[PDB]
Amino acid sequence: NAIVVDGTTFALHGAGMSYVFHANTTTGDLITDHYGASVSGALPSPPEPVVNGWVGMIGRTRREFPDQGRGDFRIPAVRIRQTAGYAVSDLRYQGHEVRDGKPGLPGLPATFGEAGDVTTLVVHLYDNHSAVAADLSYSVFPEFDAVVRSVNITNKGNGNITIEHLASMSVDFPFEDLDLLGLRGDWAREAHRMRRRVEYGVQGFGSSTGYSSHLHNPFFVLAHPSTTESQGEAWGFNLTYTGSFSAQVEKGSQGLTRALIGFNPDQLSWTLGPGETLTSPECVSVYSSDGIGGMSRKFHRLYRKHLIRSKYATLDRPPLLNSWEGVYFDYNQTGIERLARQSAALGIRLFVMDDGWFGNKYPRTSDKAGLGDWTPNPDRFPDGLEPVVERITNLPVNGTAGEKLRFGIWVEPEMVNPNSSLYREHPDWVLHAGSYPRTERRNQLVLNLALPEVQDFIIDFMTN
Amino acid sequence: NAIVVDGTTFALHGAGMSYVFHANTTTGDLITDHYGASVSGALPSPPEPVVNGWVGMIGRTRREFPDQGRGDFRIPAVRIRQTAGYAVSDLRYQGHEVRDGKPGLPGLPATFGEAGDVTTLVVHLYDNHSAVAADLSYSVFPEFDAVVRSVNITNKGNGNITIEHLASMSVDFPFEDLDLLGLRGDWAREAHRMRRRVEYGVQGFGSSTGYSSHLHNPFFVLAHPSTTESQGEAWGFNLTYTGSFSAQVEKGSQGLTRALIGFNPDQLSWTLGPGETLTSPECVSVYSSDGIGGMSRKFHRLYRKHLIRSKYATLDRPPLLNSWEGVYFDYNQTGIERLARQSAALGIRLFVMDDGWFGNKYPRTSDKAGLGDWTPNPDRFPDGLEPVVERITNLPVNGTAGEKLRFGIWVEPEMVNPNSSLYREHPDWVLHAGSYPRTERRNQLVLNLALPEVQDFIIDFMTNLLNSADISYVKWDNNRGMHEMPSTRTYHEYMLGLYRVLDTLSARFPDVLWEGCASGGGRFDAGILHYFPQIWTSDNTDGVDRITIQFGTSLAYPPSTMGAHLSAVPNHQTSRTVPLEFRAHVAMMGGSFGLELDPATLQDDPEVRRLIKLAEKVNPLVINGDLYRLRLPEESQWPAALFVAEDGSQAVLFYFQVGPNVNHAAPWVRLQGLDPEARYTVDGNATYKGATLMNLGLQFTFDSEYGSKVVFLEKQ
Amino acid sequence: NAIVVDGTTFALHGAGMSYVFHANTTTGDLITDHYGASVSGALPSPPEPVVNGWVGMIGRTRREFPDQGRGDFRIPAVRIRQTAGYAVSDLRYQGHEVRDGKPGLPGLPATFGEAGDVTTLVVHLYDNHSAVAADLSYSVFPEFDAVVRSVNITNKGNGNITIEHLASMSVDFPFEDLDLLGLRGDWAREAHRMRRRVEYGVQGFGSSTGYSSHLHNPFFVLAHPSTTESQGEAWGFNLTYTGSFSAQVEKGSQGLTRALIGFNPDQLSWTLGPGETLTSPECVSVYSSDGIGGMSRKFHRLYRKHLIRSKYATLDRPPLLNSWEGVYFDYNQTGIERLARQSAALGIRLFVMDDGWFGNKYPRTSDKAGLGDWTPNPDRFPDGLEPVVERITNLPVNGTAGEKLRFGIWVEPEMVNPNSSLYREHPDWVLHAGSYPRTERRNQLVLNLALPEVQDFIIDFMTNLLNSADISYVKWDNNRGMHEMPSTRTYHEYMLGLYRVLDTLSARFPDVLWEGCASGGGRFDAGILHYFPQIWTSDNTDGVDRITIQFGTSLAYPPSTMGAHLSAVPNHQTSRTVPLEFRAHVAMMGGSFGLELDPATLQDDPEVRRLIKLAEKVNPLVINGDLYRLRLPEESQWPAALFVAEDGSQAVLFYFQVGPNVNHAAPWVRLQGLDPEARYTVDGNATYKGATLMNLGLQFTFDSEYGSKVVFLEKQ
Repeated sequence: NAIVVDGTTFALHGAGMSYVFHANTTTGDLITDHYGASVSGALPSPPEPVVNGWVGMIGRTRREFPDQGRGDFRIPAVRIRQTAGYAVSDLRYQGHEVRDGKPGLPGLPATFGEAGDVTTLVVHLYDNHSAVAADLSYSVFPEFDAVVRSVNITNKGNGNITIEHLASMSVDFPFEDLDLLGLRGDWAREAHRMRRRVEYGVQGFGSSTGYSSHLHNPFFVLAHPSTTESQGEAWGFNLTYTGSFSAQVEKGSQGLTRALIGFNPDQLSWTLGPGETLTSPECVSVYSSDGIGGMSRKFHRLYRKHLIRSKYATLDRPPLLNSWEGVYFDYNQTGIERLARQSAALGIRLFVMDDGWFGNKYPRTSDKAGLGDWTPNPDRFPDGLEPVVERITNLPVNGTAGEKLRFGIWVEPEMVNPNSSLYREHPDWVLHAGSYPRTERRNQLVLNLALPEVQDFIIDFMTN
Repeated sequence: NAIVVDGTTFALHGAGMSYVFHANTTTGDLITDHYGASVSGALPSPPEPVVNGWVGMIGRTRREFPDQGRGDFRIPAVRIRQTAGYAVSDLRYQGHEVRDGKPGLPGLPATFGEAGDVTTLVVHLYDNHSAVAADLSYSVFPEFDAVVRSVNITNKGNGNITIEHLASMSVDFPFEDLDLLGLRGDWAREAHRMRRRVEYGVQGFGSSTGYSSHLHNPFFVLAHPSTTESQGEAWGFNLTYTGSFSAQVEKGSQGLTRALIGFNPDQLSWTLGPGETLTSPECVSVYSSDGIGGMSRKFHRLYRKHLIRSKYATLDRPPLLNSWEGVYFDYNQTGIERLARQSAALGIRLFVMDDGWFGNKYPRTSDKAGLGDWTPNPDRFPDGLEPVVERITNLPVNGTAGEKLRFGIWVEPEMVNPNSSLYREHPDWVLHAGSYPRTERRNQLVLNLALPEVQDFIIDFMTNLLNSADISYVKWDNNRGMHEMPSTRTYHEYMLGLYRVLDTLSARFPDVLWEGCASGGGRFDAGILHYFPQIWTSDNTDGVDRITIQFGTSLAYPPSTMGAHLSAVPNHQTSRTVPLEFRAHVAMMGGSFGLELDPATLQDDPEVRRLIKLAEKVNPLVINGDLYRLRLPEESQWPAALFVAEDGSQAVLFYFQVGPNVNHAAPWVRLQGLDPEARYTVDGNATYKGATLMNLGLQFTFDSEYGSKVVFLEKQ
Repeated sequence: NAIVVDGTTFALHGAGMSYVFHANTTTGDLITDHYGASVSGALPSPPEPVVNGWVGMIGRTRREFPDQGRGDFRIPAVRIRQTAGYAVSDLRYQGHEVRDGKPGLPGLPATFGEAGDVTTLVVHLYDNHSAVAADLSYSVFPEFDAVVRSVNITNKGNGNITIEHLASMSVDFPFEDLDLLGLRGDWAREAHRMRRRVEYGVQGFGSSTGYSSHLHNPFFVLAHPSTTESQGEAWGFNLTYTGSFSAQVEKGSQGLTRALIGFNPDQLSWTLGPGETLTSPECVSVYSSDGIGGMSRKFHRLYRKHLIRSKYATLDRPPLLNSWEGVYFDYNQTGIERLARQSAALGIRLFVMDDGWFGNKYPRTSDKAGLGDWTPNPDRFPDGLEPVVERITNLPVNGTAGEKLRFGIWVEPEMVNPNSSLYREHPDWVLHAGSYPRTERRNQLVLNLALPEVQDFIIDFMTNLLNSADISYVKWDNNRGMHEMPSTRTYHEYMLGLYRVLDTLSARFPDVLWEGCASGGGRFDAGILHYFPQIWTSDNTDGVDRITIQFGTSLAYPPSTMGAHLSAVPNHQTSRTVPLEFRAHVAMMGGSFGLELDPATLQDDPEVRRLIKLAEKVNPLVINGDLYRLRLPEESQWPAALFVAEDGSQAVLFYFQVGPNVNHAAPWVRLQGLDPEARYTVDGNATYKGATLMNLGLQFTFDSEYGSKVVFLEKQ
């Protein structure tokens, strides 16, 4: 009974959390009632607002999947360019289904769990004027007060449509005072905490780097100004995605706050042909009445049991020695085993050989060549890699009675130096735009993992 | 020597401002060196920054026209989807031209000036790989420390391109703590000052109504945290545009701050065919070292001298009576004449007949019909409008000897009710997207001013209206936003159409006083001030709230621009009751003072006639003076403002007490902008030296819930 | 004409300051009209307040010398228990005298000047019912916008009166937002800047130690919330006293703010028999409209010209080597000359022998014995102290060609070890309360300076010591506070005693360079500075913590007044390691630069010889220059100070980076105090206009954990 449907009302209940919305049977829109501590039974309904000026009733209600261009001037969760050129969208509730468990997300990483741990509600919207569908997914992990949201867009028409913006999650908050928290930084100073009051207008952060990046993390918290690590209410939002992203919080003119996280709309022009679907990454979201740290502890438990799928999620990690900062590029077979012996002598159980072991015709003796040529450097490893790894994995570890050293290695599979064999063979494998200069960073270009040729190259040399 | 070019270094020099950038002849990019107080001679160049991680050298420099997709991860000023489908851009410096004066802007309002007042630099950029050119315009009005910028994207290729984003202005600030001021509100509470600290990431605001809107004004100030109304450094930015807009301040990872204003990207997908050009609206930028108020005063003088082109920019506005809150929709000929007679007996020099006069088959007797049919309603005006305007304009004005009453009229041309004749004939004239429901707000739809047909419909019925009777005033209203649109292109084509209309009609009738309006200040922007010398500030006519609204609006726009009416109590929007003199003193800070009530409801005629003469006495100083916001309503319950003649001969002080002040000391209000060593006679009595009035001040006490004083200063 | 009298109105005018008050002809009380920027001519009079509740008129007025017990519930400036048992006081205005120049202060240090620089106004009050006279002095130094106040209470009646509280200065401020600033700390962390909003109620600080102390300095600034180092208005108050003090700022119920400083009332129960007088220490006040920095600069010049009376006030201080941190107690004759030889060979001009040279039967070989037996230890100096000092003052100084070393001694005359000859003979000489345990701190007791036997003992051992050898520098230390006192009167009597000793000794030896010390900045007040030109700023000699310590101290006292020594690393108080050039640069912002470390432990003899030369180059600008704190160490990790020569012709910029700044932009440091239209050469290379250096500034990057730069500017 983690999800309760009553007519057009939908309630997601957790141990200490409730998420309640409903379908407006006149307009068809999804309206949010409550997202916060547990409620149950009848809910007080908000007295209807008095409308004056330009902001009509759609601009005064809390909306689950808001569009722009029909009266709402607040930042939208979806923008769609219709085949006929309009950037209008009238998505109306059609029906829903609740299922125990949680289905997979096509091509994307996502939380998972069995019927006892998570329940899922899928809500279907349809725009009859343009033949576009949406599917909004809601998953409760009741033990962790987590709601996981994602949305599908389907083109059901005969022409192309373009998704110009699509948030994974869009919550509208009531008129309250809110603080916004996030992580900001750059190389060598990631994830510095930041905390600002939410103001009228837009505030947020995102990444344009193609990756979630050093600059802002795809994560933010809204909380009351008096919320600390152990007291007060907090709402966390996490996007399960490694690409670019946008996170926007906006206090509208009427005082309701909209929070939305997902794709970066500036790096999302997703043409959908007839029948095609675009799936958004999921956004995990957590409520806590026990401080910001209460919310963190819920994320940590959820991720370790329902996101991190490796068998090492709950296992002890072996103390390792990485050779990067101790030796940098300057080594060969001889130094790598000096390092490995001295590691085993100290009780270290895993030895990692970092950058600088690979390349042949253009060897990795610096920042400047070799990425792409993933065989050992013969100048540095005369008899290859495996004689060395076998000596290395035969060292006994000090103070262990039994155990042998384990061996690890460093790769950068998505990159390539212009100064490499790979780039000379396959210069069209790299990200580039026509004849625009192929700008470098640390003397490297990025491989195009949208190309199936590049993905199989990566899968094969890693497997080999 | 206001613009100075050495090598690739361009310097724009105002009186107490300087703007310096240069082209990097290795990358082709334009790099900002300085925007602030005056520099001259050689400038220190920054030591080269060490590069580590993903942020390359392009992410560490101050740029003037930054693109994204070649290494800079910060917000861009421009985004172009090229014909082949990339969103890459590499606009490299090509050359430049300096000329004295300022070219016009095609199809848009812009500041204007002559060779002495303004000098202009155009910088040419070109993208070799995609065949796209960008031309960046910089104009200096050195007297006002103002820098006016605008940009052109011309497609020189052979396929189409799409401008997905184009900022009018784009400045990169060095690493320093900054504060962002904006004006936010909604209907009946526009232009509320907000001040927040600039944080790593993005903050800003914009508009998606299709107009500049009540929600955010297209205006913002960057200031040091310590900057006040009279101390420290402020940088202002104002977009000269009545459409949607986007304003963004981003403190990037490296600590430099990017500020940019222009089109709302989300309502800008502008296809450029081979040989087509997109022209951004101008953004006006002001620097001050004398606080936020110094910044405002330069804006005010600039707009009054180089933007408001109407002959009324410096002329005084007649005290008027608007009929809306006194009578609403329930009237006919009989009542309008009643309001006009009582108007002239009180000394009012202009009578405005608001909503409710038009429509025939579908009369404008309510919110629900007649918008579109712009002929007088025969039920209410049986012999037409011209004989009533005739009898109204023969009424003599009390206490005047000679002058007769003038007549003005309300219109809302861009709108139509479905229950009207125009809509029944031309239902395709409205904004709409295919078969989607045509959503109403206050029962009306918006006409598509991108269609030349709709433009000429408006131009023609207004030309015919203004020639059909003795009309010397038009209030041009606009009571909703755009919802569904036939294409993203229509957002900005509507505005190009509206500007053709406003340009024709205001040039054609230069002797009409035109007042803009949009449920109040829903279109309160420099774009409308170019054609209209004044704008209805807000539908909130409550004395207490008009102090916050008028103070906030004056952050960007001159008090000469602000319409303000003494209204009836209890107030129809707040239900608050404020004494009559308080209410009047607040309205006298607007450039156009007036009454908006039934004069039958006011019973002290000598007091009202006494307040109207006071309004006429202070109106010249409000129109032509410099404003000093001595005390802000945000900071205290004793707001005060000072209007100083441009030449220092005279001043008027408005001083209010909002809350009651029970059993407590009153503050001292200290003036500014006077001559320290001059003598000033305060209200015909005592005589104080400027330094005394500025360093000690005056103290006022009240024993009332609301109090107010208008005090005059004459130099000697 | 700094002082103008018109009736019962008294105006003190400075360059940009005015202080105005009047005697009320009805109540006899002195009412404050204005303290701030210049006023002249007629002043506005505040409208009379409406009185309801318990606070009558006397509670709504700005009072110059307020009493409690007749209707004013705000904190009083004076409390007198009268002979008959009342604590009532009705001191009314009787008359006044104006006098050019400034009269001395009996037994207390005070600012000085002659008739051209300073004028004094004395206002005589009298209580008829109890026969008590009060005499309020006001002195203007017009060039420095400085008002100096003090008060005298004289008993004219037949019985005793007891003064229970007596402020040197009491000002009532009008209703307005105020911030309070002061310096708070402890041993090894003196003079940390704190800033707090003034609330309703009392806030302040003081000292209970019997000395002004490390915990709070007898100094505070009232400023507007928006006031910074370079903009806005600030009022400064500095008590010229080395004993205990109390500073209280009270925002009263009605909104007016009372600031007052003076004696600590809990250590002031001063019985006055018939005819006797109690004089308060002077309080210096400075108004500035150019920010808090502008106030400091006026304090610095005022104290350099009109308070520091030693001939070294504007002389340059010889680089010195102090033996303390290098050797502590473990040394004798041979170590002292190995130290002096090695010192001379580095270019050092003065060698100071610190703690550990004295005592005979109980020698000073540690913390635990000998203070009081002020003859050289014969174990350590077997031939006497004069053969050692003669050999030392013939060592020639490296890189000087000519000059011979100077020699200086450490003393701590107010203290005695129980383990000493002195205490065994005269145990009645220390401060104690009957049989109460005589608590030690650092194993010493405090000699009672209120005894004339004690004062003469000190005058004597010091006179005999300074006449035995060629000693031209004395460090006068004091390493604990007061605990048990024989009576409350003894706190103030002690200081009158200490001041007799400092006046006598400093006048008997005007060629000695005297340095105050008290475990560092434990007595860093204008009282000491009158007699000693410099003071040991802090025992914390770590480069990072000293940046904060020196920027805080400079808030009130000139940099020429601060001693700062380059110390060894790891630091003995913080365990921090910081680079040598960074330590040396922090120490050059002090007036008396030196080294406190074993000259062998330093490896780079050229680097420290280069640094000493740099120190002697910057010293004239630190001694005579004007301090501009450009960026505070409390605001960011890039603090920076600029020293501009009196005449504007040279300057030196100290710039620091405290943390590491990894992968981030660096700020720009903008200068101030320059001529905008002049050209300045920076470090002998690039030449810039003043406007550029002030409006755009310079930017430095570093790739270390700590960075520093010392940059010279020459006009033209």
